[PDB]
Amino acid sequence: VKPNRKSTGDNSNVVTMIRAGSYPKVNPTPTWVRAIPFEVSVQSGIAFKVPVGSLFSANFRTDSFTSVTVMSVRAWTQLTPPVNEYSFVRLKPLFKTGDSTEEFEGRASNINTRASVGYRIPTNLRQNTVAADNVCEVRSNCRQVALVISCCFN
Amino acid sequence: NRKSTGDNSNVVTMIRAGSYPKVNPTPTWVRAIPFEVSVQSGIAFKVPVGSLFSANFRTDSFTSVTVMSVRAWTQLTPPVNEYSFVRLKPLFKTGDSTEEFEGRASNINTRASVGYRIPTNLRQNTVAADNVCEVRSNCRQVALVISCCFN
Amino acid sequence: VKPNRKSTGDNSNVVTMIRAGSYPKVNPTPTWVRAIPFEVSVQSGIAFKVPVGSLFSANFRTDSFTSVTVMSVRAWTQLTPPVNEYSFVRLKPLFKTGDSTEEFEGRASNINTRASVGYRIPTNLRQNTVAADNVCEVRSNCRQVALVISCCFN
Amino acid sequence: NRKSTGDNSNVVTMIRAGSYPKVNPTPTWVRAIPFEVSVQSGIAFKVPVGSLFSANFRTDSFTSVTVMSVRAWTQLTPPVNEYSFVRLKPLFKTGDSTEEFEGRASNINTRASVGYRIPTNLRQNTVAADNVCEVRSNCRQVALVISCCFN
Amino acid sequence: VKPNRKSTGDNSNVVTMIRAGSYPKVNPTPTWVRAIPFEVSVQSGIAFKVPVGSLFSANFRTDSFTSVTVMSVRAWTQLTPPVNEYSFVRLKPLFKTGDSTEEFEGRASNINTRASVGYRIPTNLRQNTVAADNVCEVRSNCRQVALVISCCFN
Amino acid sequence: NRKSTGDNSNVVTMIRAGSYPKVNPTPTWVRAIPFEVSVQSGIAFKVPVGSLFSANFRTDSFTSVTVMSVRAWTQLTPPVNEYSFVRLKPLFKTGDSTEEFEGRASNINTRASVGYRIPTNLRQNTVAADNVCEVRSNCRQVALVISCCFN
Amino acid sequence: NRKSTGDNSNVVTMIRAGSYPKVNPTPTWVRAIPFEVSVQSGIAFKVPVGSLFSANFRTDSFTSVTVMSVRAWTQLTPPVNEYSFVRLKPLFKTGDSTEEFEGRASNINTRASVGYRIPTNLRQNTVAADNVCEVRSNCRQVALVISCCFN
Amino acid sequence: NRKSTGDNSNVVTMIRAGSYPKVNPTPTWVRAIPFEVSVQSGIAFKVPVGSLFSANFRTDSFTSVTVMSVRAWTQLTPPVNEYSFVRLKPLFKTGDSTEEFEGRASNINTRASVGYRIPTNLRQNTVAADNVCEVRSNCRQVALVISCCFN
Amino acid sequence: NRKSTGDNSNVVTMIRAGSYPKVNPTPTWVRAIPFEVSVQSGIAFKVPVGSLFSANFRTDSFTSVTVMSVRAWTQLTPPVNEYSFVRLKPLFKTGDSTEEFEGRASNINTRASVGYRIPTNLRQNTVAADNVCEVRSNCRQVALVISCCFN
Ligand SMILES: [Br-]
Ligand SMILES: [Br-]
Ligand SMILES: [Br-]
Ligand SMILES: [Br-]
Ligand SMILES: [Br-]
Ligand SMILES: [Br-]
Ligand SMILES: [Br-]
Ligand SMILES: [Br-]
Ligand SMILES: [Br-]
Ligand SMILES: [Br-]
Ligand SMILES: [Br-]
Ligand SMILES: [Br-]
Ligand SMILES: [Br-]
Ligand SMILES: [Br-]
Ligand SMILES: [Br-]
Ligand SMILES: [Br-]
Ligand SMILES: [Br-]
Ligand SMILES: [Br-]
Ligand SMILES: [Br-]
Ligand SMILES: [Br-]
Ligand SMILES: [Br-]
Ligand SMILES: [Br-]
Ligand SMILES: [Br-]
Ligand SMILES: [Br-]
Ligand SMILES: [Br-]
Ligand SMILES: [Br-]
Ligand SMILES: [Br-]
Ligand SMILES: [Br-]
Ligand SMILES: [Br-]
Ligand SMILES: [Br-]
Ligand SMILES: [Br-]
Ligand SMILES: [Br-]
Ligand SMILES: [Br-]
Ligand SMILES: [Br-]
Ligand SMILES: [Br-]
Ligand SMILES: [Br-]
Ligand SMILES: [Br-]
Ligand SMILES: [Br-]
Ligand SMILES: [Br-]
Ligand SMILES: [Br-]
Ligand SMILES: [Br-]
Ligand SMILES: [Br-]
Ligand SMILES: [Br-]
Ligand SMILES: [Br-]
Ligand SMILES: [Br-]
Ligand SMILES: [Br-]
Ligand SMILES: [Br-]
Ligand SMILES: [Br-]
Ligand SMILES: [Br-]
Ligand SMILES: [Br-]
Ligand SMILES: [Br-]
Ligand SMILES: [Br-]
Ligand SMILES: [Br-]
Ligand SMILES: [Br-]
Ligand SMILES: [Br-]
Ligand SMILES: [Br-]
Ligand SMILES: [Br-]
Ligand SMILES: [Br-]
Ligand SMILES: [Br-]
Ligand SMILES: [Br-]
Ligand SMILES: [Br-]
Ligand SMILES: [Br-]
Ligand SMILES: [Br-]
Ligand SMILES: [Br-]
Ligand SMILES: [Br-]
Ligand SMILES: [Br-]
Ligand SMILES: [Br-]
Ligand SMILES: [Br-]
Ligand SMILES: [Br-]
Ligand SMILES: [Br-]
Ligand SMILES: [Br-]
Ligand SMILES: [Br-]
Ligand SMILES: [Br-]
Ligand SMILES: [Br-]
Ligand SMILES: [Br-]
Ligand SMILES: [Br-]
Ligand SMILES: [Br-]
Ligand SMILES: [Br-]
Ligand SMILES: [Br-]
Ligand SMILES: [Br-]
Ligand SMILES: [Br-]
Ligand SMILES: [Br-]
Ligand SMILES: [Br-]
Ligand SMILES: [Br-]
Ligand SMILES: [Br-]
Ligand SMILES: [Br-]
Ligand SMILES: [Br-]
Ligand SMILES: [Br-]
Ligand SMILES: [Br-]
Ligand SMILES: [Br-]
Ligand SMILES: [Br-]
Ligand SMILES: [Br-]
Ligand SMILES: [Br-]
Ligand SMILES: [Br-]
Ligand SMILES: [Br-]
Ligand SMILES: [Br-]
Ligand SMILES: [Br-]
Ligand SMILES: [Br-]
Ligand SMILES: [Br-]
Ligand SMILES: [Br-]
Ligand SMILES: [Br-]
Ligand SMILES: [Br-]
Ligand SMILES: [Br-]
Ligand SMILES: [Ca+2]
Ligand SMILES: [Ca+2]
Ligand SMILES: [Ca+2]
Ligand SMILES: [Mg+2]
Ligand SMILES: [Mg+2]
Ligand SMILES: [Mg+2]
Ligand SMILES: [Mg+2]
Ligand SMILES: [Mg+2]
Ligand SMILES: [Mg+2]
Ligand SMILES: [Mg+2]
Ligand SMILES: [Mg+2]
Ligand SMILES: [Mg+2]
Repeated sequence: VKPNRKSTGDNSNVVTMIRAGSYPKVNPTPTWVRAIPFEVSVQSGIAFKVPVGSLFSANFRTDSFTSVTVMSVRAWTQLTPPVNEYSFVRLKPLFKTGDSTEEFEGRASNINTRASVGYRIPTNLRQNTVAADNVCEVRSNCRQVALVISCCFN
Repeated sequence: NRKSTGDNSNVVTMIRAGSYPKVNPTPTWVRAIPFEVSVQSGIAFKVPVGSLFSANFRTDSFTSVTVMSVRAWTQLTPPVNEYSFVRLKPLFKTGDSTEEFEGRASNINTRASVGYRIPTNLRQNTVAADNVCEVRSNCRQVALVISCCFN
Repeated sequence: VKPNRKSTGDNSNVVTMIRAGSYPKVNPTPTWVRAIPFEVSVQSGIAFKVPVGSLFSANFRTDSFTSVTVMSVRAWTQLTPPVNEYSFVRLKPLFKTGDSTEEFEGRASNINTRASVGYRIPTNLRQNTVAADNVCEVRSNCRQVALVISCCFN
Repeated sequence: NRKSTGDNSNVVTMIRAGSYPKVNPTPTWVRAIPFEVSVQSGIAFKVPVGSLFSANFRTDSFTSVTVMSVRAWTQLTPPVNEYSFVRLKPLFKTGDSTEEFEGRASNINTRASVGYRIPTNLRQNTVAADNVCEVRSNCRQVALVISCCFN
Repeated sequence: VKPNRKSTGDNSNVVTMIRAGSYPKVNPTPTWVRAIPFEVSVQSGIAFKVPVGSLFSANFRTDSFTSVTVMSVRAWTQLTPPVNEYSFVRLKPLFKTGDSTEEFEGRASNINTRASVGYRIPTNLRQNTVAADNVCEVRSNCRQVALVISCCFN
Repeated sequence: NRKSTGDNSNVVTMIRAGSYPKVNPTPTWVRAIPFEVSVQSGIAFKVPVGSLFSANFRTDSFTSVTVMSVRAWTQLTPPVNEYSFVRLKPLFKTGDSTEEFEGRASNINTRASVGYRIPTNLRQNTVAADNVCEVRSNCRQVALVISCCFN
Repeated sequence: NRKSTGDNSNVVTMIRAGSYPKVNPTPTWVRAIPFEVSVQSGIAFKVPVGSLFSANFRTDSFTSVTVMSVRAWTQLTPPVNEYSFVRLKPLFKTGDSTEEFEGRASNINTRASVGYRIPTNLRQNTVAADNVCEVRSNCRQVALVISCCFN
Repeated sequence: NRKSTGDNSNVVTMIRAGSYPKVNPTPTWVRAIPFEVSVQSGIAFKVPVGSLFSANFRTDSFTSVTVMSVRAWTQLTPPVNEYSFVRLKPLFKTGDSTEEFEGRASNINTRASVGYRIPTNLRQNTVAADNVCEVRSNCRQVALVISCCFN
Repeated sequence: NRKSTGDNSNVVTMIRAGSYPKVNPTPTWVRAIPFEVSVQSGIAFKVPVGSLFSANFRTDSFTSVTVMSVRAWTQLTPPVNEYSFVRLKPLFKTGDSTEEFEGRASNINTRASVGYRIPTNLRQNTVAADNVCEVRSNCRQVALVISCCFN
């Protein structure tokens, strides 16, 4: 059928016609895979529950989502540790179907450096969580902790 | 930087994370936005870029977007005894176009469809006040699907 | 051991003996993978929640099941659209662990034709749902919508 | 007609469905039904096809079934000093059979087992009023497993 | 760098130095994959609900876990059947998201032998369960039933 | 003995189990236990095996453990103007060792690290009353990671 | 080209027969005949060949038979404390044998079995009046399976 | 070496031009010109070539044109009960043709289309006064697409 | 054939020794000896070889030693504002050297390190009274590691 006509082709500098056909399947409000960096405050000796509602905010463009499937969690000490000590952080995953008892701990080897640790959620436990829910318990000698949660907004 | 999929893992597994990586809380996003614009008979309508920024598309947190290509479809029936048709005239801040990319329907009961691509060199940002393209048609509304890149 | 005896062999027209052994593991009430076509009524501008209890009925032979793992959902406009308009349908999946916000929309390109759309549930979200639960919200300019839900009865 | 498995998808994904397919709300079903029938000493019992239709097997919504093959096992101990045994005589509407497929136990503490296949040419439907096969045995009950096709 | 020094090498009979580096990521309370054999009592004609709390006990070393992801379930008749009968056992899986209706039955071919049966949980249904929850309903002519549950403690 | 993974199964599936297998309700367990021990200046401390048995490590149900290898790290800052250091002296019931596996830090702001392996021939059990190794250091505490096998 | 059978017909076709063939309304027939015989403790029982001519076996229309092999199993439990056993002494019209082919059960609850082949050169017909073999055993009944040629 | 364009520049470079070339401010141009023409029922309409010279097409600066091919579609619905149809009779200054290249729609709601190629040896210029072809049809309007060479 | 060791023994075996060999109760020994030496600011310290003969190193039974290489690290923090540094001037009984092999830390919190090899032809014994090298540095203490041959 005289193969192709159109205008120019590939390496071009002008508008070119698109020979559309049938109206396609669309979606104005799709899903989105994201890594949300945010900080949380932590006292000494007390485990802070990281709420899922912190992922939902306009500071991440996600204030339009009402549910999230968490995949992995990573956390860095945000501040310096007490005098003479090396930073440290722990993570206990929490699941609406059953809270786990792990304390995935990572320590720093230099006092001036951040302590880092993180955990992966298996596929059979990636389920939606709402703002009211909590993702995990954080502990640390440091007063603030920076997280980077890899999750799927839908 | 040690993550896997397809694995047989049915429990949590520790990730040996190290240095705080480079992050971004407001990343960009390539989208194919759908929305409809009403039109009149024989009168052109300037589609304002400001319809791509809205909470109905999760984009009310953006102010500037790089349009890439437009595709238009008629949304309502055409006048009596007429076949549907729609025309697209690109519009750019640096100098409007005089093209009228027209597509007609070969069955009155069908939508008319057309689109145009914006070459790489003309892919600059546009804000809400700017325009995208003129849309003529004999059909009282028109449905668009604009592939773009929010930033 | 004189290989095989029996009667005839393969291309046969008479009863043939079966040299059974130990009573096997059985199951009088097994699982079943199905695609259940049913219609639902839809008003204009109002999202109708498709109840899971509609899959459970004797019209599908499934009135003997009390739970179902939904996999995918597909929907067609069952009636004609308003005057001058083209049919359209939307689907917002619902999950007991967290309702999603997608509006998977599919439109027709001919007024006389059905509009079609559908979505797939990932593996990590295939979990049982009971009659009381709902699968998704349907919207459309058409008054009835025909669905075909692929699911696993157990 | 675009569905996958094993995928790394952890969110819903749109399916580009088109024409309303061919459907069936009451499809067929191949089954291996288990049930037990009591028996007497030296007296044959005509297993009625109507035991395969019941809500205990999810089949009370069927009326006709294509039997394919029968397999029998004794369900209770045999008389004292005896070894278990069971006989199967096929029964068809078009003309009963005189076979007596017999299987015996070589250990008194074991079940006797036997079965028969129905060739393709004799695989017609049967309703509740019809019979399947005569079952003789010295054991007070008998357990069956009938591979069939409900329709 | 003069490749390796150390002491002896591989086939050795004395302590050897380990040239450690940075403090690693640790975990004092990890997960554990286990197969927990325990018995349950069963009446005649009555289905007994196997509680998840039976997996949590110091007799399995697991009295330190508060959640469990069940994978598969296997069960053997623990005692002899009534007079003149052959042992038998059934299993109906139970899920907090929706109880199933299967009756996976396995029978013995010798009266003096155990009847055995079991079922596998798909990946999409491996979710945590707490002590309060139940795994499945057991039936049998025998008064006791021995199970061996393959599960993942976390 | 018929179990699979990676399968497309989304419903329960029957397992054809047979004979009651060999079981064990209290199996063994290889572990890498972490804990910290305080230390003084110039004085050695005998790490008691009894710190590996505790509910904080899920091991309070064990009484005997086969140590395999020790690795030590300083847990607090060193004295002023000093670099961190730690020494490990293996201890065995059959005859203590006189080695002093020492590791120092090349940056005052860094931990000192060292470890030792126990050869196969010296891998016997140890109970709570036994000792593991002497730990010297200029740092007020020390953090250990003992690979072992509980039984 | 199809699913089942496929091209076959599926309706009748004509056969172009020729000359009238050779026929036989009363052919031979090779069988495995099952039947039991009572046995006294410490007495040998002469099995009659006329037990092979019976309508139970569809063979009441035969008067002769060519015996190939004799297999025997114990049919009832043995005396207390005793394991089952059975012996077979072959008998021929041309000269009786003296072998006592015996077999014993290793489990009191199991059948004792044995059998013997008759060689080609001893395979002649035997009428109802004849005897095939002598049976000795501690169980009262003994089941037999005889592969033979009815003619 | 990069992502988009890569090595290019990205800023201007100098061209080392030479002698002043041959130029043409007013070149030729090959086009596909779209336009409609009203048609009466049962009357043939002579299409004027001067419909190809218009600013709507950027061609008001041309006075001649070399026509290659003529394609026609029906633009309005047909009378009731009737299927659309259109006929094209070519016209040439050297001798008018007599072919009525016709086309019919198979669906009343669809356009009837047809067209004809003009061979090389009949491809001469045609001024506005000339005619290209006669159009007959049952629909009142008929849209045309003409591939031609403006010069 | 097994898991660990496997075939070995696992119990003692006999050795079929022969003539009485050549023995040496007091062999040589190659070592890396660690020890520190105090250093004054702006003064060179003569390291005595008699620091290599000590029971801390199991070498109190030696009287001579053949030095191969000398490596040095700073043991205490440098003055304020200053980066660590250390210099090594070799010394030999046949003629002292004049090289000041120096090394500097690039980070104030890090050790300054340097070392020098002694070539074969200068590797003779050295008694306790002798000196191995002169040390200069801004830190007060300086740790040494010397690869040498005790004999
Ligand atoms: Br271009
Ligand atoms: Br398109
Ligand atoms: Br599409
Ligand atoms: Br989508
Ligand atoms: Br991100
Ligand atoms: Br990241
Ligand atoms: Br605090
Ligand atoms: Br703490
Ligand atoms: Br702080
Ligand atoms: Br919580
Ligand atoms: Br603290
Ligand atoms: Br790696
Ligand atoms: Br696992
Ligand atoms: Br990382
Ligand atoms: Br990075
Ligand atoms: Br990344
Ligand atoms: Br980014
Ligand atoms: Br994107
Ligand atoms: Br999109
Ligand atoms: Br609107
Ligand atoms: Br118009
Ligand atoms: Br607007
Ligand atoms: Br610009
Ligand atoms: Br046959
Ligand atoms: Br079988
Ligand atoms: Br089986
Ligand atoms: Br099953
Ligand atoms: Br279906
Ligand atoms: Br389907
Ligand atoms: Br309505
Ligand atoms: Br609406
Ligand atoms: Br309607
Ligand atoms: Br809901
Ligand atoms: Br509406
Ligand atoms: Br495809
Ligand atoms: Br995903
Ligand atoms: Br489809
Ligand atoms: Br289809
Ligand atoms: Br299908
Ligand atoms: Br079907
Ligand atoms: Br089936
Ligand atoms: Br079945
Ligand atoms: Br019954
Ligand atoms: Br009987
Ligand atoms: Br009955
Ligand atoms: Br029939
Ligand atoms: Br060694
Ligand atoms: Br290490
Ligand atoms: Br690590
Ligand atoms: Br771990
Ligand atoms: Br285990
Ligand atoms: Br096991
Ligand atoms: Br009871
Ligand atoms: Br029961
Ligand atoms: Br009992
Ligand atoms: Br999964
Ligand atoms: Br329950
Ligand atoms: Br019972
Ligand atoms: Br296998
Ligand atoms: Br499945
Ligand atoms: Br098993
Ligand atoms: Br085993
Ligand atoms: Br195992
Ligand atoms: Br074990
Ligand atoms: Br282990
Ligand atoms: Br561990
Ligand atoms: Br402590
Ligand atoms: Br010290
Ligand atoms: Br202690
Ligand atoms: Br020992
Ligand atoms: Br023929
Ligand atoms: Br013939
Ligand atoms: Br014959
Ligand atoms: Br034959
Ligand atoms: Br036979
Ligand atoms: Br007797
Ligand atoms: Br006797
Ligand atoms: Br006797
Ligand atoms: Br007789
Ligand atoms: Br004789
Ligand atoms: Br012969
Ligand atoms: Br150039
Ligand atoms: Br030039
Ligand atoms: Br030119
Ligand atoms: Br051109
Ligand atoms: Br053109
Ligand atoms: Br007219
Ligand atoms: Br007309
Ligand atoms: Br006409
Ligand atoms: Br004109
Ligand atoms: Br003319
Ligand atoms: Br020409
Ligand atoms: Br030797
Ligand atoms: Br020797
Ligand atoms: Br020597
Ligand atoms: Br040596
Ligand atoms: Br050494
Ligand atoms: Br000084
Ligand atoms: Br100084
Ligand atoms: Br100096
Ligand atoms: Br000295
Ligand atoms: Br000298
Ligand atoms: Br030399
Ligand atoms: Ca938003
Ligand atoms: Ca039913
Ligand atoms: Ca414990
Ligand atoms: Mg570090
Ligand atoms: Mg339209
Ligand atoms: Mg369409
Ligand atoms: Mg029986
Ligand atoms: Mg058995
Ligand atoms: Mg330290
Ligand atoms: Mg017997
Ligand atoms: Mg027309
Ligand atoms: Mg220094």
